[PDB]
Amino acid sequence: PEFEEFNGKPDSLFFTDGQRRIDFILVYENEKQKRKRQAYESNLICHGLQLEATRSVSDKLVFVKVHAPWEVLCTYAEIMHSFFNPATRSRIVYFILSRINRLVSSGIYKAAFPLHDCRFSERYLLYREWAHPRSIYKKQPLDLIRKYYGEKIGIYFAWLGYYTQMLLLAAVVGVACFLYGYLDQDNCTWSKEVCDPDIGGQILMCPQCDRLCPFWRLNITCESSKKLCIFDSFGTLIFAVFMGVWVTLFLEFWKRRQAELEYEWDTVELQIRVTLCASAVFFWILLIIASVIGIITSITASIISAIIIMILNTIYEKVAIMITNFELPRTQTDYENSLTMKMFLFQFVNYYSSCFYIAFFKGKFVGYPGDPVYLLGKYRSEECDPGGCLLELTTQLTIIMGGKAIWNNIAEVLLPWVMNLIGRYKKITPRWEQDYHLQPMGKLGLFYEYLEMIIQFGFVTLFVASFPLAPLLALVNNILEIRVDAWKLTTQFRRMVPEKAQDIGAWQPIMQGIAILAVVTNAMIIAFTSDMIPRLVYYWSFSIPPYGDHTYYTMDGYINNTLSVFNITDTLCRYRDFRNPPGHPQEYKHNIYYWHVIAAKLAFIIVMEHIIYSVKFFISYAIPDVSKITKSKIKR
Amino acid sequence: PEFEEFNGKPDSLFFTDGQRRIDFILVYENEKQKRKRQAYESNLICHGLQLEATRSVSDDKLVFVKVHAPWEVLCTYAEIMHSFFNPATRSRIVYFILSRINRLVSSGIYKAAFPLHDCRFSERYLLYREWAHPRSIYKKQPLDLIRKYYGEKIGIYFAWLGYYTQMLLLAAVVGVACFLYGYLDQDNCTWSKEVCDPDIGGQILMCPQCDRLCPFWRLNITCESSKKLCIFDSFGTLIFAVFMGVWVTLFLEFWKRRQAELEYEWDTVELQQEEQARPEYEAQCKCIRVTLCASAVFFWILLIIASVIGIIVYRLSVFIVFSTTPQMATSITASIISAIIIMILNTIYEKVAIMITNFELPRTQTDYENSLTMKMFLFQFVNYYSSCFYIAFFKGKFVGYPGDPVYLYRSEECDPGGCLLELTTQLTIIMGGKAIWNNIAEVLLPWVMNLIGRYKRKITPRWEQDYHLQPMGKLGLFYEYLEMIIQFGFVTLFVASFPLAPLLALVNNILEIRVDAWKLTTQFRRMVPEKAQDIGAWQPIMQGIAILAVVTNAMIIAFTSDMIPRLVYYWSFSIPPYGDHTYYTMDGYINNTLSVFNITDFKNENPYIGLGNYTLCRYRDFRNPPGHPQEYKHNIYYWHVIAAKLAFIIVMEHIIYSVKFFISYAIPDVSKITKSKIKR
Ligand SMILES: [Ca+2]
Ligand SMILES: [Ca+2]
Ligand SMILES: [Ca+2]
Ligand SMILES: [Ca+2]
Ligand SMILES: [Ca+2]
Ligand SMILES: [Ca+2]
Repeated sequence: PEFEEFNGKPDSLFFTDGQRRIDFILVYENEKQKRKRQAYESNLICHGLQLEATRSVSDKLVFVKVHAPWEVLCTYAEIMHSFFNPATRSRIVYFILSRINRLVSSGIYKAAFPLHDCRFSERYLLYREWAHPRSIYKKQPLDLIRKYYGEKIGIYFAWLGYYTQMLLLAAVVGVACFLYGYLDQDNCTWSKEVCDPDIGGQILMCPQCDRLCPFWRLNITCESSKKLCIFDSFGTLIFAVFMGVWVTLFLEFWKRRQAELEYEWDTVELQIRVTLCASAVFFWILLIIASVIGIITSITASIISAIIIMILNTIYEKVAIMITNFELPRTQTDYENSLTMKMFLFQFVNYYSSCFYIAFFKGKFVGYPGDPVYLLGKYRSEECDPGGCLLELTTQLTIIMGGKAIWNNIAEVLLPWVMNLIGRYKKITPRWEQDYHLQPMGKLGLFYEYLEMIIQFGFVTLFVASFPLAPLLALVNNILEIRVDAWKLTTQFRRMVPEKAQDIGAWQPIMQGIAILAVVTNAMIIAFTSDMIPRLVYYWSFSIPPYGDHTYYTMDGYINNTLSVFNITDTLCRYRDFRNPPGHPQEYKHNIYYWHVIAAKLAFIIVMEHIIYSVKFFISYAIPDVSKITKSKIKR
Repeated sequence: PEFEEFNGKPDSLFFTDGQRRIDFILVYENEKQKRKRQAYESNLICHGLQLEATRSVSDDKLVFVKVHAPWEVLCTYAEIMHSFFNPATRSRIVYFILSRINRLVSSGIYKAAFPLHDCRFSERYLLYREWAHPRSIYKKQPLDLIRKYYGEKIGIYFAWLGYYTQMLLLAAVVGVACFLYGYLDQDNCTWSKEVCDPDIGGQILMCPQCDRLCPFWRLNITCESSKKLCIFDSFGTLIFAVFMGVWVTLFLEFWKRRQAELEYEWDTVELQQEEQARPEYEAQCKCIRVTLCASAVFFWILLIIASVIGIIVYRLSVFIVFSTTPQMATSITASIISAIIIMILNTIYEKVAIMITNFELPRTQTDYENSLTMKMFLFQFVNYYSSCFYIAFFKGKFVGYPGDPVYLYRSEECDPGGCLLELTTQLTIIMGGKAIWNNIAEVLLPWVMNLIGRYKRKITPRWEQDYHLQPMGKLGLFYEYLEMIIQFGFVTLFVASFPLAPLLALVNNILEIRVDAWKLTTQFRRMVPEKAQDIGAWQPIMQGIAILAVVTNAMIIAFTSDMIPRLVYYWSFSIPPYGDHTYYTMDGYINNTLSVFNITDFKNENPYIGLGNYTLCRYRDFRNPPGHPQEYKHNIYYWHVIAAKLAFIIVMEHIIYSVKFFISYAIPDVSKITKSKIKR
């Protein structure tokens, strides 16, 4: 019932009078809608908040600024247990309005948001010094961003930076291991003997399809094998072990950082059907696993992958929102945890189903060219690429991390920017006005940034047994990522209602599960996917006299016998299996070597799982989750 | 001190005037110490406590000091720490006042201290009639009553032992079920019935185990053991091992549910004030000493390992004289000897560990408890499970073949059906001996000390009737917890051997809860109440045991239990390209697997020709038989088998770990009724 229009002040941090402060904005643009809106406004007035409705220069849309006086905000802060910064004021006013999401969900109320500082006073400082591209190198003023945006976004950015630093450590170690593998390429006997036309040229390997792809010569595989040997060497072993250790150190030191930030910022604040739903979600998960597996220069492929992942992500968001309400406990925290879990599961499938397929599905469920697996009209489950499943996984992971990360950040800046541009399309205006035209932060928007980084963490840790440059790629990605997120939140997206975050959130159990699954997955990649264990077993057994023709053990002769002599009966070929060349009473069957092979690597897998989990337990035991200095300031 | 003696009323917890009750007892019996003691007496006078000092009739030097607190003092100290004041509350308040006594008692000026009993064996009389008694062995425990009498930690220990007993009930029932399945299928054990078949079992010519004076013992001598061996490694045992993983999972979650229930019920969660330093720690006001202390532990760890190696040497030395089946008696005697040596070394390490932890400096008593827990649990783990891990995972594993056999010297071999029979014998011996002898000792030792104290030397008062009993000590139920954790390790870590492991163990627990209870009311004194919401460091330990158990169990089934070789035969070698049977069956297993050995031994001796006149003997290994281009050597079979076992380990580990994760995640650590009561 109050209206006053004034756009004369461009940098109006206050109302028309200037005494009050902007603590929120609600936009108002049938008769029963008007009655309900008036009832809510009267309730708001009775709570004590001071409201002011104004008409924009460009009419029909009316902005309703609000300002909770000092007494009411002080009382509500006491409920949670100029003096207060605008972040806390916005959070308090939003909590008051909550007892507003239901209103804005329907068409009765359009939108509401806290007001920013100014254009590009604190946003100017944290834009030029922190958010502007001119200041990429310098670290973020964590206290300043905590002051402005909030504790939840602050914890997100602090976690992002810490994860970047730990990525830098793992990345320098990965670069060391990568160069150790790369320099030792001329001494790689297998690569050279494959490259030899006398050996490599004569030997032949089996076709992937049924008379579609013909027989090919090892020359292409000889050329591709050098990169495989670069990514298939004991440097990969040492880096996988180091990554098993580094995940533990990462998690533990982040526990320490969480504790220290909890002390510094007082983040700790307080205020049958299930079985059927689980069965349905498992069915959907396997369905989309099948979808992605069936789905499966560099810039175009990366863009295509990004678009596919985007549309699939939209589908997952739709289906998860549809299915969550059936088991909704009418609890926002429980609902958001369930949505986090379901969206993460859909994304986990969408991203890592192809990777798991490359690792442990190509060449595994394919029988010998005599009677392979035939399921339906679709036939002959495709064999692994002759270059190497490790090579394919490294290619796919590099594509995903690098290209999809740069494209995701380009989208993260442009899409809000272009939406803001087309909104402004629809002269001087107050700096509190344009924040309406630019898009509001979506529901659980920061959940998406957290999910993106959790997906990157999964790519880096889960599949690090392939190539050690994944931490480096994710390091540069994080360096860009933190600043693009800062820029979009500073400029494109209006101010988000500050939250309180004791930790990052539901992604912590996700990260722990990813750590355990990453240990087991790295072990099974090294053994099952990479042929290093059969390489070593051939070396050590079939190179010493009892099984080999060499006086001292040497890997020579491995190539002449890794090809299982073949006669085509549904000249010689070999698929992904150590089989029995003719001369045995049974041929095309699990060979003497093959049991050596599986026993060796899965015994290596047992050893590695046990030692890595032992080291993780020892680290969690030895390394406290609370720092010494944190205890010293706690006892103060 | 108002020192005056009057035995008078034989059973009266009140003063000479009788107006006020009594909570505690301090016994004592020079000038500087006499000056110092009366100073603290004046300190308690300023603290308001009331103490009655009596010059006991039996010894004129002995003086008892009965301790009580006035109601105002009780109220203000109840304010300090978070018939109205129950005797347990009075005891806790009194000792908190005394602590705010450790140094004076340690210094020897005050001889001892304890909390009073009601009467002879009236809370104590009721607690001895319907509880703490062999006749009442089949009645539920008055847990709230023993909480009001003894204290919080005592209550939680007895609750934990009862809950362990309950869970072992179902564990033992399922174990008996699988054991019955194996016993029933014993009639159709093709390999064992083949062993006891003179046509095939009588033609088994197994190679000698030792070089000197050991014949080629045929399978006939072990036929009867084979009868009870097919039961030990049968698919029912495997199913029970999986169920044991499940029950291990179910155990601790419901325990912590019950523990939170008791936290709400007894209001265990109270003011955890800063702990007082131990008197010995403050007497002398460290990293090198700690590292030196750790070195002492690991040196003795090798010592018991060396004692275990002596058992290995003993079996090697004593089999020949037994031979002149002998190996069964040898194993039984060796297991008895190992149990005796474990019991002997247990007390030795108890004393030396108390001394060692005295040597190092814990800043608080709970730090002492944690360090002692770690050292004691480590040593007792090594003690009890060293022989068991040896039999399960070392004995017979690395013997090679008759040509160039392994030397150290000449490590032990094992029977065709594995050493799960010997491990079963060792486990049964250890656990049954633990029950019978350990519990008899648990009763007698405090009773024996009571008897010898009485012989030192009729109307006697409560304080005289109770001081002439062994004080419990500041540790207390540490050792019964350790005993039950050792039993848990035996039951779960080793359950792949015999499913009846809980059953007899169940027996123990029942008997256990009474014998201990007996000594806590009859033989020993009453122990001072302590506050302890949880059983403490033992709970993480069990978790580790749980995490260990799965692995161990899988390994025992894969490595120790020979079931995997038989499944490998039954699904891969009955085929005509590998055997002769048209379909899948287990017959021919023994004739097929254990390859022969023609007598061509390496000269690195050759006692085979000296000790017999046989041509080809059959060893229990899959290596190459004669006619092979590289004979007496590994073949396809052994690596097939080892891949089967390791893959079984991986499958069982991952499946069982997944199931444990699912159960812990699905079943919350807080009960719905518990949360409802908390909300109300
Ligand atoms: Ca990105
Ligand atoms: Ca982002
Ligand atoms: Ca820690
Ligand atoms: Ca006992
Ligand atoms: Ca006992
Ligand atoms: Ca649980």
